[PDB]
Amino acid sequence: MNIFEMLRIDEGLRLKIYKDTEGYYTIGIGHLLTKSPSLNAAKSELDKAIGRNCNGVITKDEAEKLFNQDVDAAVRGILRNAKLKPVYDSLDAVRRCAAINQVFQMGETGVAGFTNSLRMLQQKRWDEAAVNLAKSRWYNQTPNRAKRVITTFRTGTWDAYK
Ligand SMILES: Nc1cc(F)cc(F)c1
Ligand SMILES: [Cl-]
Ligand SMILES: [Cl-]
Repeated sequence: MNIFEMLRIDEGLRLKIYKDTEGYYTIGIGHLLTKSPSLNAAKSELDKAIGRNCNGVITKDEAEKLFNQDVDAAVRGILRNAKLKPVYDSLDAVRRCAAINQVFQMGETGVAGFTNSLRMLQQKRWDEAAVNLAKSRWYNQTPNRAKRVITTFRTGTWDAYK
Protein backbone atom coordinates (compact mmCIF):
# COMPACT_ATOMS: atom_id res chain seq x y z
CA MET A 1 0.00 0.00 0.00
CA ASN A 2 1.15 3.56 -0.75
CA ILE A 3 -0.51 6.93 -0.95
CA PHE A 4 -1.53 6.50 -4.63
CA GLU A 5 -3.25 3.18 -4.10
CA MET A 6 -4.87 4.52 -1.00
CA LEU A 7 -6.27 7.62 -2.55
CA ARG A 8 -7.11 5.72 -5.65
CA ILE A 9 -9.28 3.56 -3.51
CA ASP A 10 -10.91 6.57 -1.77
CA GLU A 11 -11.57 8.78 -4.83
CA GLY A 12 -12.20 6.14 -7.54
CA LEU A 13 -11.43 6.98 -11.20
CA ARG A 14 -13.70 8.69 -13.73
CA LEU A 15 -12.83 9.91 -17.13
CA LYS A 16 -15.86 12.18 -17.62
CA ILE A 17 -16.70 15.32 -15.69
CA TYR A 18 -18.66 14.39 -12.57
CA LYS A 19 -20.04 15.98 -9.41
CA ASP A 20 -18.32 15.03 -6.18
CA THR A 21 -19.94 14.30 -2.87
CA GLU A 22 -20.38 18.10 -2.34
CA GLY A 23 -21.72 18.52 -5.87
CA TYR A 24 -18.78 20.16 -7.46
CA TYR A 25 -17.32 19.51 -10.75
CA THR A 26 -14.48 17.06 -10.72
CA ILE A 27 -12.75 14.54 -12.98
CA GLY A 28 -10.25 11.74 -13.00
CA ILE A 29 -8.98 10.72 -9.53
CA GLY A 30 -10.70 13.28 -7.34
CA HIS A 31 -9.39 16.29 -9.26
CA LEU A 32 -11.58 19.24 -8.40
CA LEU A 33 -12.18 21.50 -11.32
CA THR A 34 -14.28 24.35 -9.92
CA LYS A 35 -16.75 25.06 -7.22
CA SER A 36 -18.92 26.95 -9.61
CA PRO A 37 -22.16 25.49 -10.76
CA SER A 38 -21.41 26.30 -14.48
CA LEU A 39 -20.53 23.29 -16.54
CA ASN A 40 -18.99 25.53 -19.04
CA ALA A 41 -16.68 26.92 -16.39
CA ALA A 42 -15.77 23.43 -15.45
CA LYS A 43 -14.94 22.36 -19.06
CA SER A 44 -12.82 25.46 -19.59
CA GLU A 45 -10.97 24.64 -16.37
CA LEU A 46 -10.49 21.07 -17.58
CA ASP A 47 -9.07 22.29 -20.93
CA LYS A 48 -6.67 24.60 -19.13
CA ALA A 49 -5.49 21.80 -16.88
CA ILE A 50 -4.94 19.33 -19.73
CA GLY A 51 -3.75 21.68 -22.34
CA ARG A 52 -6.28 20.84 -25.04
CA ASN A 53 -9.97 20.88 -25.90
CA CYS A 54 -11.19 17.91 -23.96
CA ASN A 55 -14.87 18.41 -24.26
CA GLY A 56 -15.30 17.10 -20.69
CA VAL A 57 -13.57 13.82 -21.27
CA ILE A 58 -9.98 12.78 -20.70
CA THR A 59 -7.75 9.77 -20.99
CA LYS A 60 -6.53 7.48 -18.17
CA ASP A 61 -3.01 8.74 -18.65
CA GLU A 62 -4.25 12.25 -18.44
CA ALA A 63 -6.10 11.35 -15.28
CA GLU A 64 -3.01 9.80 -13.84
CA LYS A 65 -0.97 12.80 -14.70
CA LEU A 66 -3.33 15.10 -12.86
CA PHE A 67 -3.21 12.75 -9.88
CA ASN A 68 0.54 12.82 -9.65
CA GLN A 69 0.60 16.55 -9.72
CA ASP A 70 -2.15 16.72 -7.17
CA VAL A 71 -0.43 14.35 -4.73
CA ASP A 72 2.65 16.35 -5.12
CA ALA A 73 0.98 19.62 -4.48
CA ALA A 74 -0.72 18.24 -1.39
CA VAL A 75 2.49 17.14 0.31
CA ARG A 76 4.20 20.31 -0.69
CA GLY A 77 1.29 22.26 0.80
CA ILE A 78 1.89 20.43 4.02
CA LEU A 79 5.58 21.09 4.21
CA ARG A 80 5.06 24.73 3.49
CA ASN A 81 2.46 25.15 6.22
CA ALA A 82 3.98 26.15 9.58
CA LYS A 83 1.18 24.60 11.66
CA LEU A 84 1.23 21.38 9.63
CA LYS A 85 4.84 20.64 9.01
CA PRO A 86 5.87 19.88 12.52
CA VAL A 87 3.00 17.53 13.03
CA TYR A 88 3.55 15.75 9.78
CA ASP A 89 7.27 15.34 10.43
CA SER A 90 6.52 13.73 13.83
CA LEU A 91 4.56 10.94 12.26
CA ASP A 92 5.56 7.54 10.97
CA ALA A 93 5.17 6.65 7.34
CA VAL A 94 1.79 5.08 7.32
CA ARG A 95 0.16 7.86 9.35
CA ARG A 96 1.80 10.33 7.01
CA CYS A 97 -0.28 8.80 4.25
CA ALA A 98 -3.37 9.41 6.29
CA ALA A 99 -2.40 13.19 6.66
CA ILE A 100 -1.91 13.51 2.88
CA ASN A 101 -5.33 11.91 2.26
CA GLN A 102 -7.12 14.29 4.49
CA VAL A 103 -5.40 17.17 2.87
CA PHE A 104 -6.06 15.90 -0.64
CA GLN A 105 -9.67 15.75 0.28
CA MET A 106 -10.22 18.89 2.21
CA GLY A 107 -7.39 21.21 1.47
CA GLU A 108 -4.81 22.72 3.90
CA THR A 109 -7.56 24.99 4.87
CA GLY A 110 -10.05 22.33 5.77
CA VAL A 111 -7.40 20.62 7.84
CA ALA A 112 -6.03 23.62 9.74
CA GLY A 113 -9.27 23.72 11.93
CA PHE A 114 -8.30 20.28 13.28
CA THR A 115 -6.07 22.00 15.72
CA ASN A 116 -7.04 19.98 18.71
CA SER A 117 -6.70 16.75 16.79
CA LEU A 118 -3.39 17.92 15.39
CA ARG A 119 -2.10 18.36 18.79
CA MET A 120 -3.17 14.94 19.91
CA LEU A 121 -1.58 13.29 16.96
CA GLN A 122 1.55 15.17 17.63
CA GLN A 123 1.57 13.93 21.17
CA LYS A 124 0.85 10.44 19.82
CA ARG A 125 -2.38 10.06 21.74
CA TRP A 126 -3.92 7.76 19.08
CA ASP A 127 -7.21 6.79 20.58
CA GLU A 128 -7.85 10.24 21.79
CA ALA A 129 -7.12 11.79 18.42
CA ALA A 130 -9.36 9.26 16.71
CA VAL A 131 -12.32 10.20 18.87
CA ASN A 132 -11.67 13.91 18.35
CA LEU A 133 -11.38 13.57 14.61
CA ALA A 134 -14.78 11.89 14.43
CA LYS A 135 -16.39 14.89 15.94
CA SER A 136 -16.53 16.80 12.74
CA ARG A 137 -18.58 17.59 9.71
CA TRP A 138 -15.94 15.66 7.68
CA TYR A 139 -16.74 12.40 9.49
CA ASN A 140 -20.59 13.06 9.39
CA GLN A 141 -20.59 13.86 5.66
CA THR A 142 -18.32 11.05 4.51
CA PRO A 143 -18.26 8.53 7.23
CA ASN A 144 -17.05 5.46 5.40
CA ARG A 145 -13.96 7.24 4.05
CA ALA A 146 -13.35 9.17 7.21
CA LYS A 147 -13.54 5.87 9.16
CA ARG A 148 -10.72 4.44 7.02
CA VAL A 149 -8.46 7.46 7.45
CA ILE A 150 -9.20 7.61 11.20
CA THR A 151 -8.30 3.99 11.65
CA THR A 152 -5.22 4.62 9.70
CA PHE A 153 -4.20 7.36 12.09
CA ARG A 154 -5.30 5.34 15.14
CA THR A 155 -3.36 2.22 14.30
CA GLY A 156 -0.51 3.16 12.07
CA THR A 157 -1.29 0.08 9.82
CA TRP A 158 -3.16 -0.39 6.50
CA ASP A 159 -5.81 -2.65 7.94
CA ALA A 160 -8.73 -0.46 6.91
CA TYR A 161 -7.57 -0.64 3.35
CA LYS A 162 -7.24 -4.45 3.66
N1 LIG B 1 -3.99 15.38 9.88
C1 LIG B 1 -2.84 15.99 9.45
C2 LIG B 1 -2.84 16.75 8.27
C3 LIG B 1 -1.68 17.32 7.77
F1 LIG B 1 -1.77 18.03 6.71
C4 LIG B 1 -0.47 17.15 8.46
C5 LIG B 1 -0.46 16.40 9.63
F2 LIG B 1 0.63 16.18 10.29
C6 LIG B 1 -1.63 15.82 10.12
CL1 LIG C 1 -2.47 20.80 -14.94
CL1 LIG D 1 -17.60 8.05 2.68
